[PDB]
Amino acid sequence: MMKNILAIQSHVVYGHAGNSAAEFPMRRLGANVWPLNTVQFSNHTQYGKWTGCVMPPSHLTEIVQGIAAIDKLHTCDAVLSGYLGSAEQGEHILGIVRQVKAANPQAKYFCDPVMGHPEKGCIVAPGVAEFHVRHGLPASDIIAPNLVELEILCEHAVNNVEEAVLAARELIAQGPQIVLVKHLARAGYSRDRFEMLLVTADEAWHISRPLVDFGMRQPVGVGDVTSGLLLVKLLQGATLQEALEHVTAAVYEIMVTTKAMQEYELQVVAAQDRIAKPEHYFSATKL
Amino acid sequence: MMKNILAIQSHVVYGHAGNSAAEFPMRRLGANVWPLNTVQFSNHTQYGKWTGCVMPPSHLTEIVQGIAAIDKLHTCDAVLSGYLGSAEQGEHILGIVRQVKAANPQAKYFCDPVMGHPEKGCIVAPGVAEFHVRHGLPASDIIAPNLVELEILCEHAVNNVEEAVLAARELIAQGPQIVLVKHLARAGYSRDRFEMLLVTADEAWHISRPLVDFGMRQPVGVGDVTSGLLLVKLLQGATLQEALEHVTAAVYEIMVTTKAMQEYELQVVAAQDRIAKPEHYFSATKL
Ligand SMILES: *C(=O)c1c(CO)cnc(C)c1O
Ligand SMILES: Cc1ncc(CO)c(C=O)c1O
Repeated sequence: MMKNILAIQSHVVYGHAGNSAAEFPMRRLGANVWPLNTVQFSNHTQYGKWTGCVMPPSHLTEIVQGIAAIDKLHTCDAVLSGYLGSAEQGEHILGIVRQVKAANPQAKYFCDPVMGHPEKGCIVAPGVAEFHVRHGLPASDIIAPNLVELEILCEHAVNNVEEAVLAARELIAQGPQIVLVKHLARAGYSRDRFEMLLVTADEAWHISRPLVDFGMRQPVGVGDVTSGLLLVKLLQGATLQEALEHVTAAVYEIMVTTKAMQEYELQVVAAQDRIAKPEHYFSATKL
Repeated sequence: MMKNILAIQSHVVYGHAGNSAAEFPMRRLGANVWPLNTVQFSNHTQYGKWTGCVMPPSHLTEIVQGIAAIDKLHTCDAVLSGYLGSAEQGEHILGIVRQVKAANPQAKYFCDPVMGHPEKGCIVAPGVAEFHVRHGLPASDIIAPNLVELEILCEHAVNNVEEAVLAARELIAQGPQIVLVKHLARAGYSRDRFEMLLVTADEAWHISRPLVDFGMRQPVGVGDVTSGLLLVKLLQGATLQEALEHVTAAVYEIMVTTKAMQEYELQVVAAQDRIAKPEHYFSATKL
C-alpha cells in the first residue's frame, strides 16, 4: 500500500534541486512520486546562469485534470509544493490541492515555502514569498520554512529555539498542524552545527547534525530532500521522532558523500543505500 | 567515475513511460541521468487520453546550451533518445549529439527509435518514424528497435531470429556498432516467450524469459526501461552477455511485481531491489 505524492516543484536537467533532488531519494524510500515540474531549467540558479522555461500556471491545472480524467486523483495521499517559477503558479497549486482534497479528504498539503535567498544563491521570482505568506500558509497542513522564511511567515524576527517553537505555533494557528523549521541557524542552541525543529500544537522535537564544510558554495537541494523525505516518513506512519531522525541521518549521508567526491551537486544517487539505511545515528530531543 | 546519461524522451506526471519509467531504475543501478523531458504529460498515451504539453524543439537545444555554459557537457557519457514529442525534436537532438560529442568524443548516442502504433498502441507524432530511418539510424552508435521498428529501419520484413541478426547487421553498416532488438515478437523462436537480441558486427546473443500475462491491458514502458538499463550496463563496463542477462532479469522482476500488484503501471519503484539484484536467472545464448 505505497504512498503517492504529487510533488509540484522545479526540475533541473543537469544536477539536483527541487524534484530533481527530491524525487529519487523519496522513491528509494518506497514511495511513489508524481513529479509535476514547475520549470525545466538546464541547471539550478546558484550557478548564476541557466536556460529553460517556467511551466505556465494553467499547464499545472491541466495536468491534474488529466490525472482526474483517468480516475486516479483519489489515490494521491499528499500534495507537496516547493520552488515555484512564478507567483501565479501558487494560485493554481491551491486549486489543485482543493481538487485533490475533493477526491481524497485525507490528502495533506505539504508546503515548502521556498523563498529567494540571493546571498545563499537561490533565485526565486517576485511575488512568490507574498503568496506563501498570504495564501500558501493558511492552506497548508504541513509547512517547512528555513529560519528566514519563518520570520517572513510569522512576520517577525526569531532569535532562539524558544522563539522558533513559538513562531512555529503562530503558523500552526493559521492552519498547518505540523511545522518543520528546516534550518534554525543563528536561532539554534549551537550555531556550530545543523539544527532543525519539528513542532505541533502539543509537542516539539529538536535535532541536529554536523555542518559540512563546503566553503563558498553550499550544495543546493538539502531542504528539498529534507522536505520530501519527511513527508514520506510521516505518510508511512513514522512517529514525529522516527521521521526526524531518519531524515536527518539520510541527508547527512548524502552530505558526506557529496563532499568526499569533491562534488558541488548533491550526490543523491551515489549515497542511495545510506538514504534507505543510513549508517550515522543522530538523536532527537523532545523539548 | 559514476556514468552520466543525457536522456531525451517523455515525462509523465502520473505513471511510468519514457524518462518516467527509465530514470529511477537507471539511477537505482548507480548511474546519473540528466532528464531532458520532450513533453510533460498527465499520463502515457495508451490510456487513450492525456493532457500536458510537448516541449518546443528549440527548448531542447537551449537546455543543452545551458549545460555547456556551466562547462558540464564534457562529463556527459551518452545521449539517449526515446519517445519524441515531434518530428523536429529529432533534428535538434542530432545537434545535441554533435555538441556533446565535440565536448566528449567518447560519448555515445543511443537511439531507441520509438515509432508507436498510433491506433492500438503508443501514440507518436507523424514524421518521427521518418526521422529515425533518415537520421536517427545513421547518427546512432547503439540502436534498440523492436520488431516493427527493425523492419522499418532495414526496409524489409524479418521473419525469424537469423533474418533479425541479419537485418541488425544491415543497420550496423549504416552506422551503429551495437543493435538491441528489444522484442522479437513473431520473429523469435516462440511467441510464448519474451525474446531479445543484442547484435554487433562480430557476434550476436539471443535471450528469452517467460511472458507475464496482463490480459488486454499490457503495461507501458518495458522498452524504455530495457534500453536505459542496457545503456547503463554497457557504459559501466559490462560485457554484451552480462549487460543482456542483467537487463533481461531486471525487467522481468519489474513485470512480476507489476502483475502481483495487479497494476497497469509498471511498478519500477516497488521492484527496485530486484532491479539491482534480480532473483531470477536468464541465460543468454551466443549465436
Ligand atoms: C507509449 O505509450 C509512450 C512511450 C513509449 O514507451 C513514451 N512516452 C509516452 C508519453 C508514451 O505514451
Ligand atoms: C531551480 C531551483 N529549484 C529549487 C531550489 C531550492 O529548493 C533552488 C535553489 O537554488 C533552485 O535554483
